Amino acid sequence: RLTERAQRVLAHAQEEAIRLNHSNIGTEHLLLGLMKEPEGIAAKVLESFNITEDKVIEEVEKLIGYTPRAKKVIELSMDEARKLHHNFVGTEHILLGLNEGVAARVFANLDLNITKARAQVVKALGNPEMSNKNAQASKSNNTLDSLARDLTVIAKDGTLDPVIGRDKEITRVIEVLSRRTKNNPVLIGEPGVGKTAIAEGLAQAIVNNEVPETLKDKRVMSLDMGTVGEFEERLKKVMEEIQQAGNVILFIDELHTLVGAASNILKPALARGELQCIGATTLDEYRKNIEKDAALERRFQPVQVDEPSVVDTVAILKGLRDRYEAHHRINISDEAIEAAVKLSNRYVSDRFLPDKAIDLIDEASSKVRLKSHTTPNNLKEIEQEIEKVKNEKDAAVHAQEFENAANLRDKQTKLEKQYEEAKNEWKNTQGMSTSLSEEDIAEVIAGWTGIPLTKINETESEKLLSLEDTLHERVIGQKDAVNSISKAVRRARAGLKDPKRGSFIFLGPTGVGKTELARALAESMFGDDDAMIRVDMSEFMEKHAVSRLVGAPPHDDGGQLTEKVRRKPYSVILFDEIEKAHPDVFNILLQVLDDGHLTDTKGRTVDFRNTIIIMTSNVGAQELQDQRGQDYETIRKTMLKELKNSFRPEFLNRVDDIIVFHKLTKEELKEIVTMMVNKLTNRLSEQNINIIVTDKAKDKIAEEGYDPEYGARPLIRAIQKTIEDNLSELILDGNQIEGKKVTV
Repeated sequence: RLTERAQRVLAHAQEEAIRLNHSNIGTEHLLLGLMKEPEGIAAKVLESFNITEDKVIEEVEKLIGYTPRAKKVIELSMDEARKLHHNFVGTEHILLGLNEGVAARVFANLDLNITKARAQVVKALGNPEMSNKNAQASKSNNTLDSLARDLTVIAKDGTLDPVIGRDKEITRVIEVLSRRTKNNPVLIGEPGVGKTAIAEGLAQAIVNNEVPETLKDKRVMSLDMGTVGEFEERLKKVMEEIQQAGNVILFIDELHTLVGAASNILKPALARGELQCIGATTLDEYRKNIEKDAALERRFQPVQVDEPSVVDTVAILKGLRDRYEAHHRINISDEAIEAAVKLSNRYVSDRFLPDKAIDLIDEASSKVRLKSHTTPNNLKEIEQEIEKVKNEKDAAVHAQEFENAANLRDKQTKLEKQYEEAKNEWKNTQGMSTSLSEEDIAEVIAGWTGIPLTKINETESEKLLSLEDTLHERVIGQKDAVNSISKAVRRARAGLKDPKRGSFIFLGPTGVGKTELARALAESMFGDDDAMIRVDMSEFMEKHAVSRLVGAPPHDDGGQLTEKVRRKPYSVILFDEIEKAHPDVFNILLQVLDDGHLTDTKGRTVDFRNTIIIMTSNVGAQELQDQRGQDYETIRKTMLKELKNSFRPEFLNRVDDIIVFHKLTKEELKEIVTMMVNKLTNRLSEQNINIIVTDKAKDKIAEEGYDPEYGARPLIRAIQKTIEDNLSELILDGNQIEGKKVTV
């Protein structure tokens, strides 16, 4: 199968060739078929060498006023074409054989084959010809309504927003748009990913002739659905007006779902197999547009749009730096841009990199602008004196007195002096000129969350290594448990540890770290104590296994965890004692842990290198008591083996470690009581109460009130009345006035 040249041109010519009792198709059928008028309306590649194509055209039309000569044309053109590496014969190659389709007259205008045509062809479509359509084998070849906003004209003006690194998307769009069935590409991603810039980028490619000119007519128009009542009716009336023009196509830049105002809005109306365009969806809109319909699904091809990388986001922001500077009237630092992109990338979990980067560069810039509102005050004081003096001279002019001698003159010259002073204060006082990187960003982010803000001042030393003391002091006992855990965390530094995957099983008494450590970890690890998520096991055991992961295997069931947990991809998930978990749960944990990913019915993949799970357990009901002469490792191995005998081995094999927790000793009881003092201090030193418990009572109390598998519970009742009622008394006392440190 050849190009459409001399195939479809002929099909059209035949529609229009019903003329002369033609014994067969002659060359003149096509030749005349290659024009709109039997006039020059004359540009074949040999027109430039020796052929008066305008005369050839008149002579061929006059001639009529395959055939044996057409066959010689076909055979010669193709044979020479093969020799010249022109696999299919086009208009610039048909000349090789055009035996019939020439001014075969005395004063002839005849074609060349392997002499000049092969050279003139380079100027024609020529060298860049791999694939199979045509060269627009015609003539010169060698209503746009308000619902069709023209982007290519804006592209031509030069005011559209370019996209960095998204040529693959434009390329794929062109390929899809040309098709008959899967022919409406859609861009996939959340808005902000760069989809709006891609749609605009297409319009730019068109005006810059980076595309074959087809889009010259099939211009980028944007669809403005209009409402402020039914409007689909208008879309249909306009669509008919546009389709009749048959030139331009309507795009969605970022968002489209099925709407109630056909769910496939305007689509059966325009289901003509033409005027293909890029639609645009997100993970959920795709589902709610295309998958939801599932009929027209056969007519779409998603084009996945990734977010720009730090390098690409920085490049667009630096390119756009001039625009932002003009609006902020400040300089925006390049370092600030690099930092804004990087620090937002670390801080924001809510948006794509361009959005979180932009939100930050405007806040950093805004702060410079607020500070720069004025000259780095004394002037204002001078102005206030000027206004005062002005008012006083008003009184001076009005005074109904006998006297520019004294009243008027005094105030007039005082004002003149102050006026010069106001000007001088401005001139010799010549906020911030330019934004900063870490300093402004730390302020913006610290403002938004604070807490060293934790991803700004973290160089991965404090939360990887110093982590051991933070976690241990938060949770007293078995520092070896803590050490194993901090090692698991530091191993992920630079991806030394599998980049796409933490997991621990915590066994022991209550009040020793089985649950306490998971929260302490979230506090340190994410700079967020509420990054810890607790999951009850009965709640998801069997009948509710479907609430752990969304199922639909057998409403919009988000389960209880998939929808909610997904909102925070920076988290510690604490599972209740797993011996209460159903094998389905363990199989789920296994599937989820591998490759670090979310296994659901939505596809909202989470890079789990940003999460960790902690599962408590009491399988080692007696084994945990080995602490009461075995060391950490020996106990660990014993509990590991028993866990293996209960939970699936494959699941268990994805666990970083089995952690030994352990009843606190008196030294440890004193340490947790001490932590209470720190808590009370944090709660009250703010009532301004500083706290020291009389030493006799302090130690006696911590030493006595223990509970082997809870924490120091017996201490509690004596203390609320001994300490809290007393601290209330300190307020009512005044001897041990708040700020002093004495209690019982």
